[PDB]
Order: sequence, then structure tokens, then C-alpha cells
Amino acid sequence: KPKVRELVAHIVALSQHPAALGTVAVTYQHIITALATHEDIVGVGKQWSGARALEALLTDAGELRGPPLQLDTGQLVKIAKRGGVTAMEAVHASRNALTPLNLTPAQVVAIASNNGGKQALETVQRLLPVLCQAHGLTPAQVVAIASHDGGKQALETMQRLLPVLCQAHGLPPDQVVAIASNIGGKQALETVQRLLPVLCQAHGLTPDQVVAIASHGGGKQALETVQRLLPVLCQAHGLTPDQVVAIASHDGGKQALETVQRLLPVLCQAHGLTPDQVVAIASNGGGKQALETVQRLLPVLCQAHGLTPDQVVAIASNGGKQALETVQRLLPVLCQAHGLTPDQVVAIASHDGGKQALETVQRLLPVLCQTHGLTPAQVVAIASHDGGKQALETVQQLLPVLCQAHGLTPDQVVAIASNIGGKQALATVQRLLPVLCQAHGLTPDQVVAIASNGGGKQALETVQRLLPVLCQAHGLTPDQVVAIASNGGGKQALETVQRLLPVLCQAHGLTQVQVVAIASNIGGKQALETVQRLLPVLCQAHGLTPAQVVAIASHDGGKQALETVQRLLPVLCQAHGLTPDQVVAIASNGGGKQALETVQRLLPGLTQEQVVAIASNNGGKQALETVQRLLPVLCQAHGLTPDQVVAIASNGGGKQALETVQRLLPVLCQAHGLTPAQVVAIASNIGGKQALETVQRLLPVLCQDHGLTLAQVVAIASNIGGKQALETVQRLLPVLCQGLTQDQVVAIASNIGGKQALETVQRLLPVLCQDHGLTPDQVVAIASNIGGKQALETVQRLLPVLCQDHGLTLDQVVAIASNGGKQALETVQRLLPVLCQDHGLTPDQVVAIASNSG
DNA sequence: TAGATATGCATCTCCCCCTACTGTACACCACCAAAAGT
DNA sequence: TTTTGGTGGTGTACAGTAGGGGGAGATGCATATCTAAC
Repeated sequence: KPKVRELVAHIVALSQHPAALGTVAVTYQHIITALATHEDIVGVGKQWSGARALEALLTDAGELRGPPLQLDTGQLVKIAKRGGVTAMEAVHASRNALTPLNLTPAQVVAIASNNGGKQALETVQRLLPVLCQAHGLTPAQVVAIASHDGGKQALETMQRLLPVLCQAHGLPPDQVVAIASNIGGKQALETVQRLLPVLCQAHGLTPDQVVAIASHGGGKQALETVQRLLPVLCQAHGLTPDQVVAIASHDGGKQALETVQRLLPVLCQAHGLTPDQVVAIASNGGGKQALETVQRLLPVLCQAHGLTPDQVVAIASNGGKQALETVQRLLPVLCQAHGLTPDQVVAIASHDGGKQALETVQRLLPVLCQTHGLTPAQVVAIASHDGGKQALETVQQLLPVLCQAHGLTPDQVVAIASNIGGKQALATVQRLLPVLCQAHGLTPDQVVAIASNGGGKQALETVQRLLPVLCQAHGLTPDQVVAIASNGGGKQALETVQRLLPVLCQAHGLTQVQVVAIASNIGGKQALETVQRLLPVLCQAHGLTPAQVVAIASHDGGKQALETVQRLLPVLCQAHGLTPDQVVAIASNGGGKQALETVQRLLPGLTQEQVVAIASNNGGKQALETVQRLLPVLCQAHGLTPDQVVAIASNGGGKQALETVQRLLPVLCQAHGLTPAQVVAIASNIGGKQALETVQRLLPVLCQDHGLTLAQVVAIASNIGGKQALETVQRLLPVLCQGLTQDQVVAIASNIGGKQALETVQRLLPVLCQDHGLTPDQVVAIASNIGGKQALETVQRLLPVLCQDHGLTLDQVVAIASNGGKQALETVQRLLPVLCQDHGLTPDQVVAIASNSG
């Protein structure tokens, strides 16, 4: 009865368990005496030495569940899976010798668990001391070379060749540890010596280039295909040195390069696919699998899902063969069944994970929506990061657990799942969460905000480990720490702070506050160290105090900025005459290095006050570049002058604003009457792209249904937050009038942050008509300042105290909530005592803050 | 040799961490001119 | 003179995009002796 398509003393289908066979160690019996899954034991009798490995396991496992054996379980299954009966024997033999002292079980399992099992093992107990002695290495690195198949060839050709490499090629030791700590270990070490110089003096390869071309599995194979194939491309494909080079610094480097020579031209010649891009799809784990797959799937994806070649490529880049493929398989099943768009889908498929998430999304989409109350969006946003499957999975297995073990909201948990690390971070969460509230004085939010950012696990950890300490003689009020552990270079920052806090005050008399504001950016370490060098250089020889260094140094990426000054600072005054104080300014917004450089390049109709300006925001680079691109094209619509476009661009969403004035200047002037002036007003603001667009898609509805005029809608849209302003105005207009008035709403909304102002009214609307009584209008009158959603909130929080505790009148408070709002409000409440208390004064002139009066 | 027995090497897929660049929204403040009380 | 408004500059978050690394596990074939049925 043939589960269909020299068995065996039962034909294969014996103890009906699964069909999950062979199973070819042609060797079989359960014989079970259980103690894990079927998937494991099967996964072990699948190997040379299967049975004998299952039985030996029995002698170490029974020799486990009585006395202190040093080990976990599936751990033991791992020793038997990859180590074989062989390694398993070398362990319940050598265990006490390792327990001395060797290593942790962490690192024993780690080196017994391969093919050189027993040898790798036996060897390490022979050469670990001689490695930490005569060469000073670590229980860490050594067991990191034995840890892969070949540890015996690995360690040995490490003791023979470590010298030749530095006695004639001088590669730092940590660099040979990076050449050996791999599968071809030996074959890397070997092919370095044989081929290290025969290129540099015939090709020009930075010695660190090939150290990192050999720091993978396939070393021998990468340089032999670099040296061999290098010209064909650099000839009639002409890639730079470092391009071919970096296509080669990965596992299975050879076939990346070989499929380039093979497929590079034939791709772009009849697939408009830049060389530069092909090179990108090559340069990744398994790239060949990409190029190969790509030639077959580019046109079918573009012609069945109408995908753009840049998306298919973007997916090819880091989702790989499995990701494109998985998107062929499931584009329809998804985009056209569970509410998805071929863009949210590509979004999911354009990360290493790839296949792995798309699938885990398919399955658990409703499971997490239907049940644990999420939306397709929030799920397709926990899915779009390298650790997709992982993060989604754990969200499912920890959401109500986190919601009940303490009380962490839902939206809040989605925020922790949605970056790389969702698992490790939600798992360092459940670990350390309480260990920091009753026992370490950090709140819930104060910590989810450590999870929620890029930092994750490594950053929550360095916090318990280093938050008590740091405040011993470094000071740093927690506020200061929780901020530091909240960026990407998290763990890196906190450490580097323990490091150079003193070398900064003990050298630059640079305050604390001054520094916690450097350890507080996505790229902490990169800056602390880079100011240590580049501080003395500047203030001394150029012109900056400490401030101007720290100011330049405090954005995600401090490093690049400083460096691009020391290099390019002078030149901008020695050729470009930008008053240095204007140059420490085109360089202290996040894209620093990049804006500096693009002034150097591009500066050469316009001025310096005017150019320092356009480049001074995050736009920086794409700011100017687009300016040149469009300044011409723009002064030719009914639009602009030179002044105008400049003002459009002196703001963060620059390039976005411009290309949205361009793509939409004459589109709604045929739907309304916008002089180009009005348009420029909507876009000479942060978030143009969103304010022009929304103005276009939402203009019809208001004017036609709600009657809102043009001017009204333009007063709305031309403040900062147009999109929010509008999309919140329309949403909530009807609801207010039915006793608010049309213009009262429009007014409250016609201020920056109108969206928020409108809301806090809709919300705290009754509380004031109902309690310490106030009329809709005095209220509207508070809510229409920029004070807004803030002066209102505080005004309820303080009606009690100022009228009762202090002695005030509802019409004086409104007249502050409506003049100086929030701060002026509290500050009054909290300054009245003083003046009356030192040497004679009265609460008569202290309200509102009457001019003078002395 | 055939093929166990035991170990070495290459390649491919996935999951994790750090750093740099870009873009949107809010809240305050302060300075200077129109617009009004008086 | 007071009362508003308008503009620009500053500080700060919050939100999105982009690629630099490494490292673990699986599978499949590649060797090196030794053992074993032929």
C-alpha cells in the first residue's frame, strides 16, 4: 500500500508515524524511549551515523536527567544532528575536562555541533591556551573558529600562517580571525598568501578589500574569480575596482560575479536596468539566484501585476529568488483577497526575510486582525522588516500576555514589533519590563520607547547593566539615559558615553547636558569619538567654540558632518566666502556632510544668504539638485520668480514641495482660482507635497458641500500641517456646527496645529460649558491661538486653582489662555506669590502681565 | 573497488544589529507692522 | 496708544527611507581512510 511517488524488518511504513522518510541511513528502528519532536530525531537518523547517534544520545541523556549534566535538550539533539555519534562520544567522555576550564555549554555545543565535531573539540582543548598565551586571543574568538566545520583545519592553518601574513603582509590579528572564522577557513588563509599580492601589483586592490573578500565561506573561490574574471567586466562592463570587489565579499561570491559576466549585458540591453542596479542585485547572499530568477520574472511581474522594474528590482535586491517567486505565487491571493495593494505587498517582499514573511502574513492576517484586534496596515507594517515571520509570530504569542502582565496597550505593541528585532525586543521586553519599574524607576512608556525604536534588546540590556552605574559619578538624570537608549546606535552610544564623558570635560570642559545631547542620535558612538579628534582642530585653527561643534554634532549622523567641515570648511571661505558661522549652519541638520558637499559642488543666479538658506534643512542636498533641475522649468509656468521657488525650497520637504508644485501648479487652477501666489503660499511651507496634494484631492468636497470658500480653504492649507488641518477639518466640520459656527471652526483650524486645536475642542467642549462655566465663544477664543489644544487643556487643569486657591476671575484666565496661553497661564499661577512677597507689589498689575508697570 | 565512516568546503536563505540620510507636524517666541479703542 | 495679525526663526518630536556589517542553519557535493561484501 504504496504511499506513492532498495525500503527494507518492516517495509518502511512500520510504526506509522510519518511519511517524513526517507530517512536513508537505511536505518530505522524505533525503538523509542522518547525523552522530542519527530522532526528532530528524524532529522538525526537522516545523517551518516544516525542510529548510533540516537543510542549514544541515550547514554548521555540518561547521563543527563539524573545528575548535573552541563546541557540543555534540543541542544543535545543539535549535538547529535550535526556532530554525529562521534562528537557525542567525545562529549560524555570529555565533559568534566571542559567543566579545566575551557568554555561555557554555550560554546561547547557550538563546536561539537558540526562535522569536525570530535576533532574540533579535542583540538581546542589542545590549542586554546597556546592561543590566549603566545598570541593573546580569547575563549570567545577561538571557539568562534572551531565553531564551524573545519575547526581542526581552521585552528591549525591559523597556528602555521598567522605569522607569514603579518611578517610579510601585515594584516592586524583581528583581521586573520575574520579570515579563519568561517567554513573554508583554511582555504581562505591559504588563498590569501597565494594570491594576496599577485593582484595588488597587477590590479590595485586595497589590502583590506581582499581581507574582506576572504571574510566569508568561499574565500578560495572569491579571489580566484576576482583575479581571473576581474577584467572582462572592468573592460567591457567597466565596473570600478570596489564594485566588482563588493559583489565578491559575500558567501557564494563566485557565482555572483560569474552571473554578472553572463547576465549583466543581456539584462539591461533588453531590460532597462542600470549597471549600478545589476551590481546591487548581485551583491547579496545568493545573488546568482537573483540574476537567474530575475531574467525569468521581470516581465511577467510587470505584465500581470503591472509592477515597476524598480520595485521588482528592489524586491530582487533583498528578498531574493524566494521573494520574487513567493510574490509570483501570492500576488493575487493577497492583494486581491485580504485588502492588500501590490505596494504594501512589495513593501513586505523587499527585505531578507522575503518569502518567510509574505507567507506568515497570508496565514496570520485575520488570526491577528479577527482576534487580537489589528488592521491589515499595522500587520503589513510589522511584516516589512528583515525579521518578519519572527516579529509577526511573537506579536501573536505575546500581545495579550504583555497587555495583561503589566499594561502595555495594543497600538503601542505594534510599535515595538515594527522594526528589525521585533522578537528580541519583545523578548527583552517581557524579561526586563518589571526589572525597571518597581526596581529601577523607569515607567512603562519610558521603556516601550526603548523597545519601539531601532535599539531593541541590546539597548534595554545595556540599560540595566549600565544605568545604575552611569549615575555613580557621571550624574545623568534618567531622563538623560532613557533618551540615549532610544536611537539606533543605542547600545553603542551608552557605552561610548561611559567611555568619553571624562575625555570631554577633562579636556573640553564640555557640560553633561551638552553631551547627553550627542549620545541621543541615530549614530551616537560615531560622533563622540569623531568630536574627540575634530574639536581641538576646529576651535583652535578655524573658528568654532565648543557649542558650534556640539551643535554641528548632534543629529543622526554627527560623524559625517564634523569630518566634512575639517575637510571642506576652509575652502568654503577660501574660495566660497560663506561666513564660517553660516557654514557651521549648512551642516547641523541630519543630512550634514551631504549638504556641505552639495554647496561646494553646486553653488555656481542666486546669493549666499539665499543659498546657505536652501541647504540648511534636511532637504539639503536634494534641495539644490532639484532647484537646478526645476528653477528653469518653473519660472515658465504662470508661477514663479527667482525669490519664490527659493522660499518654496528653504524648507524640509523641499524636493517634495517643488516637484509637487511642478506636477500640480496648473491642475486645480482649473478647479479653483489659485493665483500661483496662493499655491506658492501652500508650498513655501513644511510638508508642501502633502499640503498641495491634499488641497487638490479635498478642495471639491468642502466648497461644494460645506460651502467653505476658496480663501477659507487656502487659509487652512497654508499653515504647517495642511494635510492634517484639512483632513481633520472636513472630517469634523459637519459635527461642530450641529453650536459652533463655520468660520469659528475654520478660524481654530487656520492656525498652525489646527488639527490638534480642533480636536481638543470637540473633546473638552462640554467640560467648560458644564463645570466652572464658560461659553462656546470664550472657548473658541482660546482655541484659535497657536496656543490651541494646549492652552485649553491647561485652562481646565487650572480653572480650579487660580480662581479658588489664588483668587482670579474666569474672564482674566481666558484673557491669558487667549493671550499667552499655557506657559503664560501656569507661569502667572506660579509667579504671583513672588512679586507680592519680597518688597511690596500687587496682583493688579500682574494680570495679564500688564505693560510695565513699575 | 563499494561504500561506511568520518570530515572538509561552498552556497543559499534568513534573521539580527548599527549607522546615515530625508521628510512631516507642533509649539513657542520674539520682532514689526496694520488695525483699531480711546 | 492698545489689539491683533503676520513672518521667520528655533526647538523638538515623530515618521519614513537606505544600506553598512555579521552570524546561524541547511543542504548538497567533495574528500580522506578504513572496512567489508563482492
